[PDB]
Amino acid sequence: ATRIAILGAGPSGMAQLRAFQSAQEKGAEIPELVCFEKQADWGGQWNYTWRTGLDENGEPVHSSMYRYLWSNGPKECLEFADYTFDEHFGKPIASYPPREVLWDYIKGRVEKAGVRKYIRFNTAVRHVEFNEDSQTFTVTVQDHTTDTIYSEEFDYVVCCTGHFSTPYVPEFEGFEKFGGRILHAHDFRDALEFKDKTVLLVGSSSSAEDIGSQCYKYGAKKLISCYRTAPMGYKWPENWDERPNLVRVDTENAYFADGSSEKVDAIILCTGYIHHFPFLNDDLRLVTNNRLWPLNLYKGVVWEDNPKFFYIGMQDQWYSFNMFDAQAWYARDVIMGRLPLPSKEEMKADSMAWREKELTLVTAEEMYTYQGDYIQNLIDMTDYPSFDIPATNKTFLEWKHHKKENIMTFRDHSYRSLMTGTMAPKHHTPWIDALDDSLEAYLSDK
Amino acid sequence: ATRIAILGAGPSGMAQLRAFQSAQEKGAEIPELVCFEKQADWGGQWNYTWRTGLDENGEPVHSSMYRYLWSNGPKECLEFADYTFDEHFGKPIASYPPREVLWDYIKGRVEKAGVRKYIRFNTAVRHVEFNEDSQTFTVTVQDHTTDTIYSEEFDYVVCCTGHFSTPYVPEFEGFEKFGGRILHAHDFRDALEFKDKTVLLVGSSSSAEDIGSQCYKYGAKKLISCYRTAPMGYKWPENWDERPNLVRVDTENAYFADGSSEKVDAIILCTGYIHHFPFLNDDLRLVTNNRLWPLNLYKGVVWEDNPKFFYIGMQDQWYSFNMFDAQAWYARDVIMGRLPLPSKEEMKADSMAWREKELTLVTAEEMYTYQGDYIQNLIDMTDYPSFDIPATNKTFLEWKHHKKENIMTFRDHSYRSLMTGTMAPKHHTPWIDALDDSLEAYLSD
Ligand SMILES: Cc1cc2nc3c(=O)[nH]c(=O)nc-3n(C[C@H](O)[C@H](O)[C@H](O)COP(=O)(O)OP(=O)(O)OC[C@H]3O[C@@H](n4cnc5c(N)ncnc54)[C@H](O)[C@@H]3O)c2cc1C
Ligand SMILES: Cc1cc2nc3c(=O)[nH]c(=O)nc-3n(C[C@H](O)[C@H](O)[C@H](O)COP(=O)(O)OP(=O)(O)OC[C@H]3O[C@@H](n4cnc5c(N)ncnc54)[C@H](O)[C@@H]3O)c2cc1C
Ligand SMILES: c1ccc2[nH]ccc2c1
Ligand SMILES: c1ccc2[nH]ccc2c1
Repeated sequence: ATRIAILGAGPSGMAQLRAFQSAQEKGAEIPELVCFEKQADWGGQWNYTWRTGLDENGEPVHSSMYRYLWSNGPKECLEFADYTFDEHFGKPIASYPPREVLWDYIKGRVEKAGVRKYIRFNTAVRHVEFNEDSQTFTVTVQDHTTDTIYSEEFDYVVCCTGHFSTPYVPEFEGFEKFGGRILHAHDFRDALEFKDKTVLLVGSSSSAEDIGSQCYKYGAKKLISCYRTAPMGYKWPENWDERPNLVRVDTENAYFADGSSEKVDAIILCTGYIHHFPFLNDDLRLVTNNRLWPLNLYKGVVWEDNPKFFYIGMQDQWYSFNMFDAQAWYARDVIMGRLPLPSKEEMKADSMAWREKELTLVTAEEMYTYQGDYIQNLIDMTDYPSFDIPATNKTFLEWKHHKKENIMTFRDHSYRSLMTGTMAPKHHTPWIDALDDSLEAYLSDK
Repeated sequence: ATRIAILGAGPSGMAQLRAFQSAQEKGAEIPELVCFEKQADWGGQWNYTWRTGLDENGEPVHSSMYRYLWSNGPKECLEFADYTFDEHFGKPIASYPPREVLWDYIKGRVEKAGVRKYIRFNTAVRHVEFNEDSQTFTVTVQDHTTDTIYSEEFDYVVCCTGHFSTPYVPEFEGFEKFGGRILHAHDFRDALEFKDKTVLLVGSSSSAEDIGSQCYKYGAKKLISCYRTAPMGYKWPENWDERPNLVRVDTENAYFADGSSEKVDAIILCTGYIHHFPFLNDDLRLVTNNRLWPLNLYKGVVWEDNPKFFYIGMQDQWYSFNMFDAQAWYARDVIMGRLPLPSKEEMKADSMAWREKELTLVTAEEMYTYQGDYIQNLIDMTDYPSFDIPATNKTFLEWKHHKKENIMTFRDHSYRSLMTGTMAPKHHTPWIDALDDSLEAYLSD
């Protein structure tokens, strides 16, 4: 024999391969593995590129990640269950490591497992089609090294292409006339471009705060945040304004709902992403807004309309890397026959339950607990090692309390590994002054 | 019973529709037409949007066009033989009109034609595939208005998706560490953004020349061109430099081959585009660098491996809009069976002859005169109205002399139309001071 196509080699696609290898390393017969990645290296979001818009082959630039990015939450909340920070580094480090430091930690585990062989890099997925007679999928790809398009036959397909890469970009009145830059969070790369400039941040996602925060750090003159969705109510610095939603812009001025206006040099639209799958027709294609429980996914992973097709990591992400492992392990066992699937209507009833519960959620605390609960459910069914989920939630809660205390100093705080119990030290340099992005400057004493 | 798929509603797609409508107006029965267009409106490149990268539906932003873009060549060189400037504006207008004015003009023709009803907008072509058993093409699209993906069958397909939209974006050493803006020409929109800024223009194409001019016109402090090809031999302003090829950048500075160094605010890569067709497999896919004569295109339009698949406007462009018409009218008459196709073996040899001629071309005048000759060959076969192609060539030569004279005032020149003989009036404002982009400003006094 059986062949499995794996779509993308970010954390999810890496988790999937790692799952099969781990089973194989325990003495199990695994199917043939082929993983298509469109970039030249693995990492998905984590593989930083200066590029924006379209890449060197004309494929949409995937990564939304920017210079000076640090761990969004505590590292202790993403720590792998089968690979620790103590293992990888040998020395206890601070709670929010920068992009390069985390990437290296993600690379350590995946290189150790030796799954790089299975990946065909620089190869973009064009189309995935199911053949009712064959009961197998056809996968058409464009290899950019030889500039040829070829297709192979597989028994199962696992889609790990993400859903934070194809921006939702709304239009406001008069954008046509605006004299400054307009970009989505997805295009944002470098805070230095906005040095001594006034930036308007539109929308209220997690990135809105952090992109805004990076701009403040690197010498922005003014930041203005506006959104219609419920105000977050933080402790913003002296030069950071919070306004009601945007109605209009003109050549150099932004207009808001209260009737007020201001001069702005650049507009950043932190307005989210869409679930986009150009390689799939409607029979296989997941359509959903970003949320904790999308429909048509049995156990959050199995495409109900075709059980031999799988999605990894398509849920909104409070948890990340631990969720993808739990999912990949489950999917793995489903492919292998270790876990039988229920009837279609039974899968749907199960899904309906998960949704009915998702609709009840109001607080931040209910939401991670719910995702915690989901991951727990997946882990109970496989040989994947369990981990302290309630304590991981508690750490999440503590991190959200620090954000509300002070939005500029939350990255200086420290947390305890739930893998080892070792308390992370305080970093040598406070966040606001730690201008050097690098791993080398992170792993040392200056 | 015969059904045609037209991919794209830029000038080419507009031309293709118009060519069929023109046959119908004459009395002929025409096949069923369906046009797919991923944008919300027609005009292709000429449809301006503030957006860059990906569009509202997450499709790649197609238009490479920027604010304050005016016609690159004489409008007389791009006039429709069947729909003149005199007929559309009802009056004489200058020779180098702003994008909006030209866009209003190309929409004019198709509005009059009434061909809008064949187009399905906000629809992106996903895949085109030919069926051996059926001898038909299966065309799969994504309708972004309905969020549905569907397919329909067509007997012929005409690809008009363009080839100046998917960027060739080379990387340079230090790009990852450079503290300023790096964009491709494809993303350039507003030259005001670069006011009082030092801008590096990398590469040598026709937009390099213009993009730099817009940045100069709108108040850049300094501009640097760097390229690998032969000297352009243009007289640039005092704040405009020429350097050899870029080698590396650091955080603030750019470095060149000769050992020179310069502080730059923004790097705009005017490095070109690739023929990119994600919706086709290798059986149908056109593979080629940007040139006047690509292979596997009989009469430059008929795809030699599958004669029922056509390509419009896929050559490099000296002539533009009336070349598309000529291709479109030819491709129309082939579809309707007015023009029979020779052996696959005989098609190859005709294409290799045009190709061997292509390789002997050195001068600019040899390059457009080649293309003039190619159009002449096309229009001789169809009822597309004859027009003075040698006199068009002479207008290109004039334009070229005007560029060589002063690169910053060539747009102030005037030309006789080769359709109506109308002498284009000198514009109310010289280009360098004509800061207002709009049609309304361009048409007033
Ligand atoms: C701005 C930002 C900041 C973030 N910060 C954090 C953080 O601090 N901590 C945390 O835990 N998580 C963070 N995340 C969440 C992030 O989604 C996960 O960390 C993780 O990257 C998700 O992995 P994934 O494999 O599911 O998708 P992705 O990381 O997006 O990777 C998907 C992969 O699929 C590939 N692909 C897509 N389309 C194709 C195609 N057609 N053909 C071939 N390959 C394709 C891509 O190249 C990519 O490698 C952040 C996300 C964003 C957008
Ligand atoms: C920056 C720039 C400036 C230029 N200036 C001039 C000038 O001054 N004078 C001149 O004569 N020429 C100019 N050109 C040349 C230009 O190629 C022509 O003017 C003309 O626009 C080409 O027409 P076209 O229809 O063949 O391609 P396009 O104008 O690019 O039209 C292609 C159409 O196909 C659509 N499309 C693409 N893919 C899909 C898909 N997947 N599904 C559905 N629809 C799709 C696009 O949305 C678009 O509408 C310029 C080109 C550029 C890039
Ligand atoms: C979207 C944007 C930023 C993010 N950080 C962590 C998850 C995530 C999702
Ligand atoms: C690419 C860029 C600019 C251009 N002007 C005329 C043709 C053309 C092609």
